[PDB]
Amino acid sequence: SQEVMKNLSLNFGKALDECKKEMTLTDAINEDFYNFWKEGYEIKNRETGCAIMCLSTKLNMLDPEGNLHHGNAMEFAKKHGADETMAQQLIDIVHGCEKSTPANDDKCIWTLGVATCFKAEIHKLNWAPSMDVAVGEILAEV
Repeated sequence: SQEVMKNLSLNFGKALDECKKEMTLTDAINEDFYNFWKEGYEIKNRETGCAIMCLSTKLNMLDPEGNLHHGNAMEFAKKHGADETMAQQLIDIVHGCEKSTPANDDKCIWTLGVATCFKAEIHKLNWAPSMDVAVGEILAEV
């Protein structure tokens, strides 16, 4: 897919600003979501996983424990007509990252390992080459 995955961001970072209201977050997570890039750098920012998990909560992407929900996540991918295999990989990547990612005292940090491992898998999968503008907007790049 690749495009469908960017494109499906109808509300995906629209609602960042609601979570940024609700949790009084700062506005640099707007960079953190905007194409992870790098090769293997877990960004130092931590409030990002809080915003991520807030979105995943509102989007019913997770079970009420915090494991991801395969079919509920799949329904988000089906919206534009993703690839069946890409949609299933982006689920299995969770099942892989969580298998490595131990535990943490803070569910934002718990998420962030998995959250970064997701963008890592997409990178080594050769599904994020040089396209840029994946989640975000262009509002005087400076």
